[PDB]
Amino acid sequence: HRQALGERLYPRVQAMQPAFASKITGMLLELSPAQLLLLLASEDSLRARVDEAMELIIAHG
Repeated sequence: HRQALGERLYPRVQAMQPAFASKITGMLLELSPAQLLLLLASEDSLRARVDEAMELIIAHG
C-alpha cells in the first residue's frame, strides 16, 4: 500500500521540485498512513508539504 502511494506521489513531487524529487518523495513516504493519504488526496496539501521538505533540506545543509 505504501509502495502504491509512493508510485503516485513521485510524479507529482517531480513536477514541483524535479531536482529533489526522489529525496522528497522518500521523506514523505516515512510519514504516517493517514498523512500520506491526505497528501495524495490534496495537491494543495502536497505542495505545502513538498515546500516544507525543500526548506528542511536547505536548512539542514
